[PDB]
Amino acid sequence: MRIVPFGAAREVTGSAHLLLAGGRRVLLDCGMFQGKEEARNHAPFGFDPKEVDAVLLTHAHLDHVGRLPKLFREGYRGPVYATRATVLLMEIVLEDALKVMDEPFFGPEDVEEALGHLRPLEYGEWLRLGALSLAFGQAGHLPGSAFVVAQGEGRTLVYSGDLGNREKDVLPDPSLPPLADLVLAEGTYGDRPHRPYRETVREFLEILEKTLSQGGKVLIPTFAVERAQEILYVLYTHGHRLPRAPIYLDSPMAGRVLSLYPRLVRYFSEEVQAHFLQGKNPFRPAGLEVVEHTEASKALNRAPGPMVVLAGSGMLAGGRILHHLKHGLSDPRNALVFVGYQPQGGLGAEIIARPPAVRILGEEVPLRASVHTLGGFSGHAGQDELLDWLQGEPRVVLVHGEEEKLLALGKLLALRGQEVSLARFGEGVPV
Ligand SMILES: [Zn+2]
Ligand SMILES: [Zn+2]
Repeated sequence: MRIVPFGAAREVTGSAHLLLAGGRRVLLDCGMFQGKEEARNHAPFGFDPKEVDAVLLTHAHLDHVGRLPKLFREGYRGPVYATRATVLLMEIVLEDALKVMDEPFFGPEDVEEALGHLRPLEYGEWLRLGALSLAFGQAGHLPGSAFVVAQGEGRTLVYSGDLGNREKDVLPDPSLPPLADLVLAEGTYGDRPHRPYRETVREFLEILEKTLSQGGKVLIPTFAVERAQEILYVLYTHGHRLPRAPIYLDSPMAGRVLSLYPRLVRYFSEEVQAHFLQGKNPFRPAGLEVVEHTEASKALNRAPGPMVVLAGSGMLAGGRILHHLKHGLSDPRNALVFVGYQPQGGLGAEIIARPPAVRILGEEVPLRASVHTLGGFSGHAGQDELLDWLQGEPRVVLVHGEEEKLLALGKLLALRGQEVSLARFGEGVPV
């Protein structure tokens, strides 16, 4: 068989990998490009959508799944397999991008068309494409996230998909992959491990007990998919020693995603499933609110008292979070907490640098609130974890991640006796 990198090549967005084997052609993920690499969603996949036999989707994030509708707009009518959890989130994931997105490739008819071909495939459930044999394995990066195990023609291939951070408590641990002739694996964080989870939560709680006791605000830029609810989970557990204060989840989609969590209980960790059994939703702490429109959202900019805000655009420069950042942040009683590493070159990194003042929404805002950064609350497996997962696997082709980082992981794998390479766009790899 041969697998062909059509997406996350020396870059993190665009995940799309074509598998040519068993006299068949199956697409592994079909996501969009993001940020600066936008526009390329307008270009075409170096392959023919109409010649695809079937597509398997690992998790529902926008990369990995954002171009799928484009694949249908361009002909494809075969099935698209994913787990229920991925199927359900995906509708929210797409519908949203369809709206927010400007000069949008693909459109509404495309989304239903694409959505109409989703067929449920669960962990350890084998799909057969004539001589081809595929199964999903537990990845623990999002509810319903999987890695692909592909067997056929005496060989076995494993595409990692995004691998989760096994220290956190919400999702279940990623499973080790089976011994395979070749592994297509992600390298987001191939250059470093994350700061231990326990210490991060322990610190999170200090920043909260402080800011809140002094009547301050705790702004938390976060992603609306798994990230926000996970904070909420941290806030429910532990919410017995934290000062009473409203918890505004100022993001409709984090809302929609959250609403969906109870239908997905089987997709979470044992700890989490235990709470659900005991008739409790651990993703709704003390006084959670979920704001719906901007009037209410801006009223928060002026309201005082102790408060905790979770707002859209995790990597800043985007959502309601900026208005929250504009007012407040100029006040020392507050505290900004990043629950994801910020990309350098973008605001945030610019804020971490502690410049006396920052530019937000065309204004010059005095930076006086305390700023804290908590990688550790990361959703991807870190270097040390990527290493253990890859363990004893000959041949590894690194995809999904900035060149330098991908390489850093590569170096270590290489120094260990593993054959390593960095997938190139279009250049298929064998087996
Ligand atoms: Zn992901
Ligand atoms: Zn990804």
